[PDB]
Amino acid sequence: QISVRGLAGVENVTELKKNFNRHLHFTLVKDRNVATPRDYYFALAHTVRDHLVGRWIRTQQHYYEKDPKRIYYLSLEFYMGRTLQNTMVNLALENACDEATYQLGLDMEELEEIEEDAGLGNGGLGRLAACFLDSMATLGLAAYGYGIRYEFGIFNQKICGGWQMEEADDWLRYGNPWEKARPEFTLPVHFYGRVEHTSQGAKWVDTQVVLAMPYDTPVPGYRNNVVNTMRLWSAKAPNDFNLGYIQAVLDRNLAENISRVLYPNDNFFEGKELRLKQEYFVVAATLQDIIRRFKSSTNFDAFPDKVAIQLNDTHPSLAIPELMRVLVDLERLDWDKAWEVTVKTCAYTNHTVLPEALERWPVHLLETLLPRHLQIIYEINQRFLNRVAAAFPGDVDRLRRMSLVEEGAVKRINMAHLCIAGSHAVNGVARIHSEILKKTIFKDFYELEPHKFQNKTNGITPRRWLVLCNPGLAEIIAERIGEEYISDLDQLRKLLSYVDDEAFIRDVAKVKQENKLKFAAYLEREYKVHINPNSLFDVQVKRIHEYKRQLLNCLHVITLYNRIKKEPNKFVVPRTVMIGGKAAPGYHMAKMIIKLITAIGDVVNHDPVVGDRLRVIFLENYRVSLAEKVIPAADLSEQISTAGTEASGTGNMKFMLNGALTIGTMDGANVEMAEEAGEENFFIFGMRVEDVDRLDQRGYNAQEYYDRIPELRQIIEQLSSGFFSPKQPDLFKDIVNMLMHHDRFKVFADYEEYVKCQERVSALYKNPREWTRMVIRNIATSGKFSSDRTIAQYAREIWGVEPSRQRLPA
Amino acid sequence: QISVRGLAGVENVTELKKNFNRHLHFTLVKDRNVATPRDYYFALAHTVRDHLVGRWIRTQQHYYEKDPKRIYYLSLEFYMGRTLQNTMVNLALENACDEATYQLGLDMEELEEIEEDAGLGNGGLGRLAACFLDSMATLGLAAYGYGIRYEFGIFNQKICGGWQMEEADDWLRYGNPWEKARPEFTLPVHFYGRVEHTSQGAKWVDTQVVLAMPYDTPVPGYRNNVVNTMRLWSAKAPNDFNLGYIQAVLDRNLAENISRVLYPNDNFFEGKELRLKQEYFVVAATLQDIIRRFKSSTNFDAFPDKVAIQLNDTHPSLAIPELMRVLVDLERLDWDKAWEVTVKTCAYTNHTVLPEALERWPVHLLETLLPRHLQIIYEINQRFLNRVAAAFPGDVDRLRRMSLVEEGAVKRINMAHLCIAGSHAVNGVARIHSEILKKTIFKDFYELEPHKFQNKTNGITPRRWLVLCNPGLAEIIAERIGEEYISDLDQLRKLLSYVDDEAFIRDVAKVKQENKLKFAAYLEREYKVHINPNSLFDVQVKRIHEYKRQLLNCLHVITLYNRIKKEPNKFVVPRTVMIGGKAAPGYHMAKMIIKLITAIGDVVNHDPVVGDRLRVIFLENYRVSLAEKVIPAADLSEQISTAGTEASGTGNMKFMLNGALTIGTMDGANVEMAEEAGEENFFIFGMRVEDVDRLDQRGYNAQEYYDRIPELRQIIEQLSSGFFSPKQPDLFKDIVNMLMHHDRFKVFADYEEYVKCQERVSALYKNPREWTRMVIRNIATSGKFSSDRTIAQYAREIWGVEPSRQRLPA
Ligand SMILES: C#Cc1cn([C@@H]2O[C@H](CO)[C@@H](O)[C@H](O)[C@H]2O)c(=O)[nH]c1=O
Ligand SMILES: C#Cc1cn([C@@H]2O[C@H](CO)[C@@H](O)[C@H](O)[C@H]2O)c(=O)[nH]c1=O
Repeated sequence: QISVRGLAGVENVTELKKNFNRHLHFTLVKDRNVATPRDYYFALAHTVRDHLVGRWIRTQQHYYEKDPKRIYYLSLEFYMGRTLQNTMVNLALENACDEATYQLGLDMEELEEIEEDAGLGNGGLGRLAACFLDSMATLGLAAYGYGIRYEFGIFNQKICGGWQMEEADDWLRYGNPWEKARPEFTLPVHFYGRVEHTSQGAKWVDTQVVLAMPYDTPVPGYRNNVVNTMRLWSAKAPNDFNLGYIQAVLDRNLAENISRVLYPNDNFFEGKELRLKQEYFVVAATLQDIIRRFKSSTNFDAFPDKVAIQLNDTHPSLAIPELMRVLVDLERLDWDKAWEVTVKTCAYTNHTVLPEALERWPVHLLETLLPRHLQIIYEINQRFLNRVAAAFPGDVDRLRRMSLVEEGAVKRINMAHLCIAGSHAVNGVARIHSEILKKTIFKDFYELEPHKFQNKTNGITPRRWLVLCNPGLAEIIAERIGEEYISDLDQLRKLLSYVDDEAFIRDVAKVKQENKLKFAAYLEREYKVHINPNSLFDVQVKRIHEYKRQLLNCLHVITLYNRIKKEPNKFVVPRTVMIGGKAAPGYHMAKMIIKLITAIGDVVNHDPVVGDRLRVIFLENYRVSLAEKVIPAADLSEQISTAGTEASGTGNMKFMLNGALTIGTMDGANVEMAEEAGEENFFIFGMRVEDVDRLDQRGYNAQEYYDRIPELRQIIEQLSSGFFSPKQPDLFKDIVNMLMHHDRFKVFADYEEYVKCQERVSALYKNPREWTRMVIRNIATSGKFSSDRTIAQYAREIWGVEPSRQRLPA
Repeated sequence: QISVRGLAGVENVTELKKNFNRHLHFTLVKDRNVATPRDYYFALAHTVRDHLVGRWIRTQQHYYEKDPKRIYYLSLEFYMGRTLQNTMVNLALENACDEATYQLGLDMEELEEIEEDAGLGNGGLGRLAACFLDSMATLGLAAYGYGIRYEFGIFNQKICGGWQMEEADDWLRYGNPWEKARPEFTLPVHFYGRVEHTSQGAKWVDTQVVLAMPYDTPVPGYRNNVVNTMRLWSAKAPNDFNLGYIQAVLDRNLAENISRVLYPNDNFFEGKELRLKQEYFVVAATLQDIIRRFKSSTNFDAFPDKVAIQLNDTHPSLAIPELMRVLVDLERLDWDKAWEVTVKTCAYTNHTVLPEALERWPVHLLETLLPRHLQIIYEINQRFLNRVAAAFPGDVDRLRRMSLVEEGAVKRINMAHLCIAGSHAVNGVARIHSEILKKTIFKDFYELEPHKFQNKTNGITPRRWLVLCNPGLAEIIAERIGEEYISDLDQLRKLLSYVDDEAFIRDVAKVKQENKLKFAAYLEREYKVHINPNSLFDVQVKRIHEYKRQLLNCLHVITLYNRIKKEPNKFVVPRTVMIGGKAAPGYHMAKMIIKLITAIGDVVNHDPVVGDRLRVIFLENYRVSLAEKVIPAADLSEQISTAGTEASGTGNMKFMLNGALTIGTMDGANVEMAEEAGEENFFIFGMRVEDVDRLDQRGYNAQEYYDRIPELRQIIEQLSSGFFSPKQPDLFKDIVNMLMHHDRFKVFADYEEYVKCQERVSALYKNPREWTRMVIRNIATSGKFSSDRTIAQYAREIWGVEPSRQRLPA
């Protein structure tokens, strides 16, 4: 039907239909009289999976003949979402499958909705690892993602009486057609034990053993016939485990618990033993697999020429002392040579400067769990601090700031300091975030080794985040400029010549309106919720966290409502304010923010005086597949973190690519986006990083703002006196207290500029044609934010390998 | 190659090869350069499985159109062994697969050895359920076996320093190609809670819920295109389970533990809570599935016309009060009508008279776990005892003997009494065992309801237990009489006309010698063990239990050794004495017996004076696939339980069918076997049941035998003084003590007749031609012991349905 969806050849369509019927019979053991839509989903998934396999085997065979340098991306998170449509997109099968299933009397979109998300991540750091895998495959790199196959991913969020409830995300319940278990490549991982010193060096003994069993999932490049591997480890007890006979068998659960469940905190460190086991487990299994693959290519000098390991934040930072352990204890390399190899192999990406998000593990934990790694870490530390001492003689304070060991209450290991010492490259994830690292938290390290520090601004894949979720837009774009932009997103610049083209203006706006109607209807079907699709769709979707300032958005919504109640018969641009995202289970403030949002909707949505001029909707269970629906439907993207706190953001990029305009602070990647599109085509407001620093030197006093802004004082008194909670007038006193006395994120300080910037958005929205022309200028300069650009810079500037756009043979 | 293995058609062979290559590529995602023999096994299994599926769908469709009465066989055990060769046998695919794999350069026998046994049973009661499923399918009955999918089956037994060690049987580790998960038919099962009485009757509330998820395994009939279903339940937590968030997710293991592991006690009751949960779980899930299937055929009068439920011992006896619960509480039938339906639906098979093997559950357990079922059981009891009182007025002792509630220390429920009250038919499993039930433990019930009591002598399937494991013998038989005997085992009688036929005599003995060489070599390959294949293969294989009297066998072995040491230069018929079987983990006496056996082998096998005239081998890890190898190789079958204690035995039947002669007591089915072949063609010795009773009245005094039999006293002094345990002279004092002071099974009493009967066996073995003619007379009268005969009598005499040998269309 639409051209970017590929060819529906007579031969291909006939083949698909017969393979579909074959899997329904032989794989699912069903016939058409008894098959449910779920059976039909599976028959289609197995049919599409069959097309991957030849390419998968051929790709891994090619890497074996050519022996290129291999890239290993280690992450505790891979937030993959659904796989069926993505695989059709990259194989150019979408129109053929659509034709084939329509001929069998099925609606392929209905079947797509049955697939569970693979929710193996929390938010932007896990989704970044997913876009990156897609980009590495599209650029033909010999790349493997390594992680943990969690049996339960991020929880499903239900809202009850306006509060978040969590329920287990049992995503494997019906099976997962995309993974292949590889029980034959199972590997042991050791925990506890003790260290013995021999004349022959150290030996780690009396350990408990857990087995790591791999499951491989294919990752197709965009039409290049490349299929790389995502290898995820599952924990298994050994068979003589303990071996009541009955209790000994039931206790095998203790081992297997390692891979049971994703820790749901995001941008917040919890120093729990089970989380540390998961970190060491992924690292110990992955490095044996790497060294094995390297040996089947004695001489470890060539290791860094044949291997790169990229650490996704500090979560796999144990790779560094584990590599040393293997090289020194097992392979008997001397320390200095082992260290040289390690540093040249590893690189570290940082994704935060929030102090609560930094991993600092108690020494007593590492001592019991990983006694040999703590000894290695002490030694790394001693030699590193001898280099600091030589470079800055007498600077005893620098010695204590830079140490890997933090002195104090409980001694801890600063995992970020360890990564910087044992990596040849450290990067931040947006230009302002990388500059902040050099000037504040890693300033001492930068002074020591300036050449290690780099920037790699984040990106998103344009396959998932345009072609897949917004085919209407990808299509009016390809009509004018062809299809090559899908893997060369810079070509979108050519659209700047269409900014005054009347046909284009109208098509861009027609596509948005269609996305809006489709999403308005999804809301009613799947949630009985009623919206005006003519309203401006004002959307803030991301994890709930105080730094993201969903609370500033709430204050704006209450101001708009109060203004209406004051002058009811005045005209206002109608809005649908949608806010969604999950809160970590013990992050009390974040759960209270969810409750506030729904409590506002309760008042605002049933006030007859408002009518349909204002609606506040909490979008439940926000996750990758929900992103794919709401993002194409949005007009306005809320990116309103306090300057200096959103390291990059990526949701911001998705919205820009999909024809929403952005209201935001000069934070993270928002700075580079404004610079690409021009500041006149973005709605920037609020303190810059400099302004935040100046307010901190003086002292932030929220009372000052409350005293000087009568619209703000009114909202606070409404919150305090029970206006939004009539049956429990003091429900929101923790929120008021925090805003009044300990707001780390200065919500009041940005309030006036934010409300005034929102009036400018409403003014532009009144003029459809100039709103759309500014939209065009955003889409057209979104090219820099493709993850293919990001990954080509990692390849060239960190990994030392060349991307490639050439097809492997079909 | 051999004719009972079917046709190797050019078309069929070409098809198999291409389907094999297809599964290797698309299913296993491998190519020939990297595939291991395990990959090859799986590609062949998937290829054979594909031939089942059309027949499976067609069979279940046929039962839906025809609506026959359905038979439900409820067992906690299905001891299935391997499936690949069995499926080839019943589909007539064996020679074609053999040809196909040979053409691909593979040895199909080597691939067969890779498959794990499905070890979902302990011994004869679980294996009986497996032979029965095969027979129900071959006779075309609409039959479903229902059980539990244990994640760990019976443990793997290793021997270390002569002691049994147990290790977990992780049989699912590589996946199971034969099962299909059916997550869409998942059902809730309730535990704990409390009972509320309403005006509308009773209600069971505040329960914890566990989900039962079914996995279906196909069960092919012998060349009739029938494929029935074995449906096994797996335990799953619900998703809001509890729902630390992390602890709540990890605690889902508590629910799932129900289906984790098979209880490894056999013929011994352990009253553990987890075992009771497993019993109720299988029963509650199965009956909802039955009632569902019955409704999709309001009027429960026709329920017994459309449903039979067969209870395999008392393990699923909760079916009776669960059926009442459903009918009374949920369907609102009145009690009397519900009771009529129940009794007409259920039938109970007993498999023991050992008091330690009878289930008697503590009331306090049922009270907490299943409060409504205990109330139902009290009510059943009260009404049943009102009928006893009316029939035997004033007989207060009869009232207390017959009650379902046993008074005492802890009140218990006698589950056997409940089964008899709520079933229309009770059967024992061999004629002497059924007579014993009527005369001793169920005598009171028989007097009340004589018409309930029946016999159904056990049998074994001739597909697994002749065609599959002994193709050489099935082939020389089919040459003379054709192939029809495979599903009409009575036809073996025709072989009696070949008893003096010289060609036949020689072929029967050639087949045995070949089985013996093949097994001698298996011992060296897989176990470095060295045997004389010219020796008489004297084999005792079965679970270790005092009633089976592996100890009597040991005494005979020590007597033979002592006789050799006394007259070393005398001629003796050389023997290989093989004993194997598993001991339950806390059955201390049984583990000591294993240690004794290996300790005897240690002495006997390295005494140079013995040479290779005597060898004692402990066969490790005895299980269905090991049975299939040793049984065709045996000359002499040891069936030596104390008269009145082996309810039937089935291993005895396997050996008879495979050309071993039997030495045995007049116990269980041995009585009917001797009667079929003629007593002159069996080696019967020892007390009859009558002799055992007479000795019990007088009092058994083992000292008397020790005092009067100098060969027996010598063995005892050897045991006591440390002859078989030099480094720990008192290792065996518990065994001596038991034999001397508390032998429930009278091992000494049968000792003299046993040793003398063994001299007669050795005398016959000296004359190959008359040994073989007596072999022929055994094989030829083994027909009655086919499970098709057993199942045709259940069908006609209990279930009220007619067997059928007709093919469904291909
Ligand atoms: C440490 C750390 C973390 C960083 N990020 C996100 O990582 C994303 C990809 O770099 C950034 O765009 C975003 O600014 C940042 O908050 C997370 O989503 N979770 C974290 O725990
Ligand atoms: C109760 C009970 C049991 C009975 N049988 C066996 O059940 C077999 C099949 O009926 C009999 O042949 C054999 O004599 C008997 O011991 C078992 O193997 N285990 C038991 O727990």
